[PDB]
Amino acid sequence: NSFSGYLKLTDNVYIKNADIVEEAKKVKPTVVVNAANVYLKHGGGVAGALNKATNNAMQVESDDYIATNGPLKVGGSCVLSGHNLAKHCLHVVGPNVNKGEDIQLLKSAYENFNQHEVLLAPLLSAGIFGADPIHSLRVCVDTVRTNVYLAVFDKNLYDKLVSSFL
Repeated sequence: NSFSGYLKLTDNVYIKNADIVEEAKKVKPTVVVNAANVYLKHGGGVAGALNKATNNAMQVESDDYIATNGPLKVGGSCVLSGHNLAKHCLHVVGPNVNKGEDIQLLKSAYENFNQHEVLLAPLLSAGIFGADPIHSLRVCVDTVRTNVYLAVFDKNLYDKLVSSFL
């Protein structure tokens, strides 16, 4: 495929220091993963960046989804359009540690990835969701069996994830 410049961590997990928006625009993957919240309000972090790249179409679609179906559950997901970034967007809700949500639900969140053969994704529950990114990467590797291409924006965090990997 057209994923380029990734470091192989395991048989099926790959990582790159890259902006996931820029990577999606270049590769046009079948699935890009959004780091969503249960209301699909794409205000900040990865979600805010992906939605802005779609010129707010992701938010309009999401609002219709919530009006029809109600909120997601922490650990859950839904598949919506990828707009100009991808065929599909898999919106996955990891726990937000700043809200007291149970970190054990991060494993449930990553299990959603197993329904898709290839994904471009961020580290779930990192950044503004408050979890330790080294832990998130460990759960990813121990849970996901399909092909995942992880994009980590912060170069200092990228170097720490690679250098500390077991």
